Amino acid sequence: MVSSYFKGILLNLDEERIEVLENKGGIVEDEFEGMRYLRLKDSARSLRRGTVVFDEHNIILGFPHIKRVVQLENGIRRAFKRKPFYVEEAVDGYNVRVAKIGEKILVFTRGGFVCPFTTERIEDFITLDFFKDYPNMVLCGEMAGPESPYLVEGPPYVKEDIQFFLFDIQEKKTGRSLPVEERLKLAEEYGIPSVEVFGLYDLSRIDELHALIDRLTKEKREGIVMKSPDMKKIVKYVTPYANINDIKIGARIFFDLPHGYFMQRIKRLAFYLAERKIRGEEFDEYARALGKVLLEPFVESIWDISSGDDEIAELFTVRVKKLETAHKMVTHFERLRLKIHIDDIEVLDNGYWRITFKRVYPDATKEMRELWNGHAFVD
Amino acid sequence: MVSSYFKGILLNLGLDEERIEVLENKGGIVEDEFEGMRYLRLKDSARSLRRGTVVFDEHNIILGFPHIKRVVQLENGIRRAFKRKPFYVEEAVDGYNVRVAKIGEKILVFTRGGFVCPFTTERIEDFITLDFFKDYPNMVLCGEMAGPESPYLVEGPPYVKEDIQFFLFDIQEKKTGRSLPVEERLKLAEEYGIPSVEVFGLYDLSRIDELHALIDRLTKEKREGIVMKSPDMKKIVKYVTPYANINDIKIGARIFFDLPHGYFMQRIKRLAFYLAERKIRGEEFDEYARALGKVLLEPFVESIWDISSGDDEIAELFTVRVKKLETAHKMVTHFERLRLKIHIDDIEVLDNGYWRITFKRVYPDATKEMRELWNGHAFVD
Ligand SMILES: [Mg+2]
Ligand SMILES: [Mg+2]
Ligand SMILES: [Mg+2]
Ligand SMILES: [Mg+2]
Ligand SMILES: [Mg+2]
Ligand SMILES: [Mg+2]
Ligand SMILES: [Mg+2]
Ligand code: NA
Repeated sequence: MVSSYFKGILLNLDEERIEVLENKGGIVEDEFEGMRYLRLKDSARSLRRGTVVFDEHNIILGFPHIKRVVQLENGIRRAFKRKPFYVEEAVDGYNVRVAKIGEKILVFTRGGFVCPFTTERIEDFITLDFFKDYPNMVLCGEMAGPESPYLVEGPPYVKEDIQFFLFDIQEKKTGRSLPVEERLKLAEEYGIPSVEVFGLYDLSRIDELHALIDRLTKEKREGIVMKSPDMKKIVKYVTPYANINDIKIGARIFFDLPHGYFMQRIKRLAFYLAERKIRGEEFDEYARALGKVLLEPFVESIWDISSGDDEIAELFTVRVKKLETAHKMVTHFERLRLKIHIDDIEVLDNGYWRITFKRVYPDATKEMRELWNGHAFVD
Repeated sequence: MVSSYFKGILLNLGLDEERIEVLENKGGIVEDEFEGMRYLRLKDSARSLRRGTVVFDEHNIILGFPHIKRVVQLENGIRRAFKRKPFYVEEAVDGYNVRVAKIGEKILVFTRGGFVCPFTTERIEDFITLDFFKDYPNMVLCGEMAGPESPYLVEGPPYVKEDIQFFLFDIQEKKTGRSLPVEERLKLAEEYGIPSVEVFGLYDLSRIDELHALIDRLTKEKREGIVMKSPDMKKIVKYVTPYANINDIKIGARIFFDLPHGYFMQRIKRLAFYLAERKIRGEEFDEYARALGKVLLEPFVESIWDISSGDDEIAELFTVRVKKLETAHKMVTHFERLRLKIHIDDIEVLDNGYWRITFKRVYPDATKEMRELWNGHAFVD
């Protein structure tokens, strides 16, 4: 199942813990272009989910999602008291870790898969000089834009294709984050595209941070991430737009979504309205918007499945340099248990191929259609 | 830890000792007692014997029965359940389920889980006459307790102006659980003066337009909806109004946390399917969108405002009427057994001699979650 070599590296840093992992599928061997690696599908003490192991040194730790606060002022007071913290952009994208492994630059998704799309086009997004000088470091960033393989939308100021946004630089094996100041100096030196840095703030400037959130909401942007200078304390606060747009997109599918998906966003909206003491007409605008994004996409999908045999679907586009990359993506999508096929192809004026993928949602379609056709259930 | 006497009754019903023992081990069957009478309660279902079944002796087995399945699409729900055959349409009443039976020389009232309800048992003779059990000791009256002064619900049907009322919806045989045909049940309710759910009439798929009109009237009257039953009571489905769904959200949003899994999602789904079936669009649709957002956010934001000031917990106040003060204290004890945090907040005597008890239920887990979030606690999704 798993080589004794990988099990051995795991011993460094129970043999039955390894074995239960091996048996349950918590650790699995994988391979990319001949390079074999171990992927941690489940977290094992210090080693988080998404950790990948190629050898003793090439260990790329997974890292978790950033904790959210739903109440900005008290969230800051709890996390930072009155000490300063950096405020950076939260970007609506998917997480990647970029590392040099052997002579190759590989890009890993959150779960620890080598992403064939982002890996092939990595030199379009970043320069490789960084890894010549820092081969033991991992660039952690968001891939975001309107032509994404994993998200239907993204930041509004990315007008085409997709872009990388650095938000952390971590050491291999330890996972240690560089202090903010050092990471920002490295990004400037090596021309690594970065999340926007809004500045250094503290609890006393909460009014300025509320004003920033209001601007970001109007600009249809995701929100902010707050970081101690030493990167040891990090919390995220997202805009009302992020929560409402999330519901709008998810309501098309509705069923078979993550547990609490809509609840979590309703809660973040309520706490924003409570904290900011929004009332009257402004409050009514938000209530109207929440009702529309829960119901309109959902009802439109019901009309879709009521009038034919086609499945609920999402269309998305990406750009690739080689057609073979599109077929490698289809294979990778299938491994992720996603039902995606190539729906359309065009060649761009710059020589890139624009691939239109279509993802269908068979389980949500089936549950929706059964309910439309009168299936009866208890709550 | 279940007696051999009770275990044997189950065996006599064909149940296996390995199932019985596995049930004993998980807690699927537990012994309970009311006023000295010991019985077995099925907290989990055992093959033929559903959850909430209670066993006092060989004859006094009162089967539990599940919630009635809902359809979210009325026309296709009818076609699937009944095809074009006729079915009775009765009111769904927003209340709590009870089973009323004669056990020995006592009339006992059971809630859905198989607990004897101290409140409803004490006041049963206010709601129904006991003549029925003199003639039919082997039958179980199944109904809803509903009204503005309920121990378990904060609201109820708008035409019940005070106190609480019983609404018969089924008559079942002991041990077998067999439901009497609709026509037989209605004849018995008339003969014995048993208060009943409203029967709107006999309908079929071809009359779908009249049923949509009925739902429209019931929504404007702030009523729960309809229950559709084959004459033989073997096929039963329920369809609730937009009001039932919107009001459920409004009430629940005050608490928000620690509610049943999918509570709000289930109701958003029922509104969407109603809007789709009825092809509501434009301004009419916007009115429902405005209403859904208001009932999700306004009660929730109001509770956040509440917990942001002071140390008081999210609470609901409700009243009941009792004949004896001792019944109120038995209710507090019973509420605690159910893991509910309820105390007596106020008491008054009515001009007719009843005691009106005001209970206060507090929600400590929902309060704590909401307060921690207000105070900046950080979590992943
Ligand atoms: Mg897109
Ligand atoms: Mg988003
Ligand atoms: Mg999102
Ligand atoms: Mg009440
Ligand atoms: Mg209800
Ligand atoms: Mg209700
Ligand atoms: Mg208060
Ligand atoms: Na269609």
